[PDB]
Amino acid sequence: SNAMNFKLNNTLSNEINTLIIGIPEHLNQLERISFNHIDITESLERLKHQHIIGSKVGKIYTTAFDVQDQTYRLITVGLGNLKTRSYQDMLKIWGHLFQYIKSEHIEDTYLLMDSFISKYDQLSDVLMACGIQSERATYEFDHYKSSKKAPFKTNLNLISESLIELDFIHEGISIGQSINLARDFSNMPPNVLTPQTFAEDIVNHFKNTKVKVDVKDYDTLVSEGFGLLQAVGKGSKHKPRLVTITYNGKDKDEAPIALVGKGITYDSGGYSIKTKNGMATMKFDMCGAANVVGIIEAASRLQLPVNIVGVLACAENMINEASMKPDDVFTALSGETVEVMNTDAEGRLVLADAVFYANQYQPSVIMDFATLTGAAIVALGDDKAAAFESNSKVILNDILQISSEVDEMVFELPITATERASIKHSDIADLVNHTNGQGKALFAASFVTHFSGQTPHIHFDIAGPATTNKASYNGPKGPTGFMIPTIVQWLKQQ
Amino acid sequence: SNAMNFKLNNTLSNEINTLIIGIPEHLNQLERISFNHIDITESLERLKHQHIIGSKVGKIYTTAFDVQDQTYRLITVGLGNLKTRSYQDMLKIWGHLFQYIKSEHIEDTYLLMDSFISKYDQLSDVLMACGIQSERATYEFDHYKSSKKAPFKTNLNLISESLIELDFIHEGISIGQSINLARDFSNMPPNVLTPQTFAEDIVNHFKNTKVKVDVKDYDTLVSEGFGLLQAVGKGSKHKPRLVTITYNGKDKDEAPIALVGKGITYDSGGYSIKTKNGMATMKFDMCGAANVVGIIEAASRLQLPVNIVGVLACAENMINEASMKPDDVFTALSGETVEVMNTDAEGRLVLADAVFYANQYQPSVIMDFATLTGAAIVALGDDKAAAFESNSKVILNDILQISSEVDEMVFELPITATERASIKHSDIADLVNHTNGQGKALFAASFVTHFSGQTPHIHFDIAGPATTNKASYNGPKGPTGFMIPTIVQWLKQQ
Amino acid sequence: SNAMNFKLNNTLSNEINTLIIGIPEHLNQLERISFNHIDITESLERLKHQHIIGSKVGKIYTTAFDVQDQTYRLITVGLGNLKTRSYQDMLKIWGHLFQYIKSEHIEDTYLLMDSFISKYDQLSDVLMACGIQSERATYEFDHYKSSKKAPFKTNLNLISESLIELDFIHEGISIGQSINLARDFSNMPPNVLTPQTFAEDIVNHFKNTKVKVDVKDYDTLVSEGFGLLQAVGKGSKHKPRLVTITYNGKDKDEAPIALVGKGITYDSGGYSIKTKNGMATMKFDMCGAANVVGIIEAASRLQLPVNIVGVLACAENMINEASMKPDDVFTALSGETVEVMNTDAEGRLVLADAVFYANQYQPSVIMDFATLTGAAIVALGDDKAAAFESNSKVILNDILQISSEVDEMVFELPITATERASIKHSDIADLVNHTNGQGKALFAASFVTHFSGQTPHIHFDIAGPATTNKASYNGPKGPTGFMIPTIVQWLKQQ
Ligand SMILES: [Cl-]
Ligand SMILES: [Cl-]
Ligand SMILES: [Cl-]
Ligand SMILES: [Cl-]
Ligand SMILES: [Cl-]
Ligand SMILES: [Cl-]
Ligand SMILES: [Cl-]
Ligand SMILES: [Cl-]
Ligand SMILES: [Cl-]
Ligand SMILES: [Cl-]
Ligand SMILES: [Cl-]
Ligand SMILES: [Cl-]
Ligand SMILES: [Cl-]
Ligand SMILES: [Cl-]
Ligand SMILES: [Cl-]
Ligand SMILES: [Cl-]
Ligand SMILES: [Cl-]
Ligand code: NA
Ligand code: NA
Ligand code: NA
Ligand code: NA
Ligand code: NA
Repeated sequence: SNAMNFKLNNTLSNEINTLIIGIPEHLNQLERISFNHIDITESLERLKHQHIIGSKVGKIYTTAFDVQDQTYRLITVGLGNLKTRSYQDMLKIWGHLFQYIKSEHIEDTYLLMDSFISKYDQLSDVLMACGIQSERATYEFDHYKSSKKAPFKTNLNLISESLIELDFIHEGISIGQSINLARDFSNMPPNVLTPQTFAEDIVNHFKNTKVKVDVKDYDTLVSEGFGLLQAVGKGSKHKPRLVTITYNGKDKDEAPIALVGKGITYDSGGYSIKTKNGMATMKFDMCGAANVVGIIEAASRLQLPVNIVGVLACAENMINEASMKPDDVFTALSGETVEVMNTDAEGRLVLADAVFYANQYQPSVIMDFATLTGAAIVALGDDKAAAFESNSKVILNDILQISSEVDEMVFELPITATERASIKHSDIADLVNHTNGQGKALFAASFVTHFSGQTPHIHFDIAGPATTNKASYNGPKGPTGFMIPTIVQWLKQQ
Repeated sequence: SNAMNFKLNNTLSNEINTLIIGIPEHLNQLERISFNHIDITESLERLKHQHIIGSKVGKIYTTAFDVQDQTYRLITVGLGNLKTRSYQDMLKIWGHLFQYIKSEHIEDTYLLMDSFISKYDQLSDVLMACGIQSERATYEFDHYKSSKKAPFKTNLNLISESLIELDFIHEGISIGQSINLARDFSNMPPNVLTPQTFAEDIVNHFKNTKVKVDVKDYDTLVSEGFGLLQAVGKGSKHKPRLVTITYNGKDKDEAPIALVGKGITYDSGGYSIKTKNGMATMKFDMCGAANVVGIIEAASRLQLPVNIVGVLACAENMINEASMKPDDVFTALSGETVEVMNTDAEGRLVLADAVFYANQYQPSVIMDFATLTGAAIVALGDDKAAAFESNSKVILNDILQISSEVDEMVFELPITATERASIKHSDIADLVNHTNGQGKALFAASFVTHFSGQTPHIHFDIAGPATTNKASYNGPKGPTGFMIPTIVQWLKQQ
Repeated sequence: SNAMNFKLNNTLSNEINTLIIGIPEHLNQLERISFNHIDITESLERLKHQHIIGSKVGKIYTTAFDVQDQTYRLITVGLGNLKTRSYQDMLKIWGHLFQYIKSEHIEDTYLLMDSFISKYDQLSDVLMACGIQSERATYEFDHYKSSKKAPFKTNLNLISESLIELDFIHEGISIGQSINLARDFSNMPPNVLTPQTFAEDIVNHFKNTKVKVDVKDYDTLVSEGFGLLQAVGKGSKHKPRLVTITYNGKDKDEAPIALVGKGITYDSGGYSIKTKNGMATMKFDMCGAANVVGIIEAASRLQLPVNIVGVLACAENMINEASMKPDDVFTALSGETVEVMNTDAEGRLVLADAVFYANQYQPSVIMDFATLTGAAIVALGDDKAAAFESNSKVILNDILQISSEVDEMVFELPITATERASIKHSDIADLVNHTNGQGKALFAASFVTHFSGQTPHIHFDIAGPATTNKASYNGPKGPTGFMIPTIVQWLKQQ
């Protein structure tokens, strides 16, 4: 069910006494604002001049507002200069607004949509942002709180002089709810969300949908030779799982798009144990898998004409009497031998088996999503994602463009001859999973992209931007659902 | 069996040729010292003048001493100035004396008690110290040594011109033996003393006494909802236990005094693993529980008119395939959810379940004893205990007074609005068990005292003074039995 | 000059169109609120019911407000429940209000003072908080910014039906300005504020006042035997200074109150060098000296009938060819020899010389203020101060009471026989400045309080609360002026 209830010009009743208007830097840049049958432009101009309301981007102003005999509660959100209003600004505008609406427990209000739409922007971008933020900005994970407040519906009565389509908002809502679905999996405690229960939850979620889900249990995945996934997950009581998700949106026998996700439900580091502060927030080590589920959820609900195969490598990296150790040599699904020198480099191992398995489906492109390396955070900062291409320079360039347009910072790092050679620097095995040298993020990418062969492969290291430690217009602390907006937008263009 | 055998004015035997006298700074401040019927004051004055004997507090002097025809072995212990003789001085005097007696393998000796008693001190304080130190100062844990010497009895023939009651010494002995009982549990190797065997030993010890013992096994803990105790102890082969100890010293119906003890038989830190030097001496992480047992042992043997309920939360904090991890969320006995961010903060977790359980008995006051925080040691040093009050400002003030009178350094640290708020700083659960900020000892206290509600609660962080790395007049290295003297004295006043 | 311009019952001006009212949880608890000649209580009740304004403590609400013809800008600050309104609440109320007024660049406004005063609280407390926060909450240090905005005066036209005395506000302003004076010294860059320039600034500040200032230059220090102050400061190009500040508020010759301040303008740690993050914000290592200056500034401007002598030990702890080293032995002003084992324990060294010098004036009490120990922060947290008494148990108890009443968290830590003995644990000198054992804050206090002899001495370790890393109702990040409110209040009661 939805956080907001969107209604278009159905009725105008005495029950409702709350009004929402967007305020730009220059009011004359909009078509004269009118509520009921009265022009209210000059009264808003006086309130702006008195500094009772303002235009600062995303700032909330409230005031008592008289129109005719009735006194209304006016809610103002600043739009800034309409000429220089970015997509980020739109997210900030809708974000702060819906957050205010929810925290003030407002159940019934008018929304003057014409004050948000300018001559400068296309209708779809404003309504898309409106739809997404109505779910994404108002997200909360209070399921384990004893003092959780009862969920309520906010009725938004949209008033527009020339608007009929409401589909662009409903499109945004389904994307926003897909992001929140990913967030829910990520926020889940590791003692509750194990590889098994994670698989079971995915099955139950897609049970009555067009999306097919296959779960490969522990004794199947070992006998089928998933050696690396076995190695990583064997140290836990809760054994690893492989989840295959298929969505046939165009139904043609056409080569699917492979989306691979790292589903490490908890990472202790294994025998290469993490520090005290290092283990904090390690339930978020499966964000990659969660975000893949979100992308497929969005694609299916939007009924996009695309074929997608999703592969999730789920495991729990734990210490016990028989868990993986440095010096251990395992046989990958590819048949290649891998020497493990660092058990905290577990992500690239499970991705390797998953990528090789994904390539069996003969996809047009493979995209993997993982919270892999600390070095990627050191490289680009906590708020940007690292992207690596292997035989897919063109598809990456499109994604780097799309991401910059949807307020998601993604930047390229290289895979050179150095990294292609150094993954083979083992005295015993075909491959090694760790280097003591620098450029560790590049090494990890080289390791993962090796298993795709010549198939176009993009690796996304989202160790940084997958989570945030600061609340914003995009929602509270925790999982961000990073990449979902970018990939969905890219999928829309296929 | 007792270390010393106290006999009052027993026949002056020719088999005995050893003599003990206390020597003050001024011999004229005492009643003329006489042995047999002979006045020996002047001869002791000459030996003091020749520096053959002296008065320095707790210093042992020995000499050949002629009285009549027979040559005696004279043993002298300094008393210092009798005007300025503290209770600590008395412990130092009796402590060093009985230690010398035991190391010299003396089996039969006279003790001139009149030389130890002055007009300035209370007779009861001297004889109390005498009784305690006869057991406490002479303590040794040589049960795992192959070269352990055979235990022997020292016959102390007390000579006093005007003394009849010997009950104040026997009172001290039973207190001293209670301290040693606590020490025995603490010194026990962790591979021998597990939560199960610890519970079993308590049952067997109180089997034929007025003290009732109930043991709650692992299956009972889980089905009754001891979630936090379960969480801490599940990682060990030796599963947790809850031990309930009841002593009804006065009445069936009068509100008991709750004594809660942390019984972590071994603390590795869990996945938040300790350093090499950090794990050393971690068998002492159950000193709190051991000292509660000691307090109840003393109260019952002294037949004090008080009702006591003792609750011990026993577990072993270990690493395995399914042990607790940072990010884990558990349901406490209170019904509240707790996010675990640091598995080395295990003490406050087991105390939380124990305190809530203790409060079901509707006690007049709850007192918990635990080796909790390193920050408490940083705060007050290794030799002082940290005390925290919650709705019991008055009872604490009495205890702070009593402790300073029985040579036990205990000082107050605060629980403010800051700490009461910060235990709730979790993005997912009702409570969090760890802060990255400072004032960690205050946080831990706030966490523990939360579970008592409005019931008067005093928390004792004895991480420092529960053990000593230096031998002294109070005994050898290891467990000190800290707080036992203070609480017993407080219980005597109810 | 002043940040706010307070005018009481000033002429009704036709140009002022801004109005400030305090809003409680129940409006009927106040005397019926009236502006101009109109009762506005029931119109405010409707706005509160519509959630246009509210009562949440310290929350700002604004709205268009019609009274008669003219439309006013109404500014509302919540007061909460008037029955349970603490002094902290008052600071939060005035703090957030004046911060809003300044950030909104408001130059002329009405203030309905009667809405802030209740039958439940003392009048003097409301106006005191109003005065302090008008300066303290609005503080900014933008002197080194190129884009610093021009300072402006806000005219506050107070409207009260029964109020004449304005002196309680002017009293608060002078206290607030004294806090800001201390903040200015603390915020000053260490390459600008050296011991010399710090001394020069103090001279120039008190030049035309009742306060006398004496500066002891480097040559005078060594020749007069300030050995410890010399030792600490000799490694810098900018040599140490001793600043003596005398204020005779009552009597030509009556025992003064000694206020000693640590004036380390910069602390690198010396040869016991700090880490990278350790040196950050070390210009605040002279907050103690700055706050003493603030206290004396407040006392003199309030013309309090007290005698005060202020002693400031100013130095810069630097590394060079001849700076102090571990193993160095120096002769203190007392004539005692001190072995330096840790050059980062520089504070206790300069305080020692300053305290001994202060005692020459034969004060009734000595109070020192210093950012000394990291262990004090570990003990009580970053937001509380550690207080230690030596022969002044009574005066401390009064200060601990006063502080809790003026929203300043100060708590006692002990100085025991252990600490009194351990400061003498040197193989070579009379004293040692550092222990490798725990309880380091207690050790430091013992070291400092040693030099006062038997004179009543209170030591304040303000390492934590002297600075804040978070903006609040008390002002921006940086120096807090901690202790100034507490000591001034204490001085008012002499
Ligand atoms: Cl505009
Ligand atoms: Cl193999
Ligand atoms: Cl990895
Ligand atoms: Cl296949
Ligand atoms: Cl291959
Ligand atoms: Cl002595
Ligand atoms: Cl004497
Ligand atoms: Cl749960
Ligand atoms: Cl703990
Ligand atoms: Cl019960
Ligand atoms: Cl409770
Ligand atoms: Cl009220
Ligand atoms: Cl409130
Ligand atoms: Cl010298
Ligand atoms: Cl220091
Ligand atoms: Cl002088
Ligand atoms: Cl001295
Ligand atoms: Na490849
Ligand atoms: Na992050
Ligand atoms: Na409590
Ligand atoms: Na003193
Ligand atoms: Na600080």
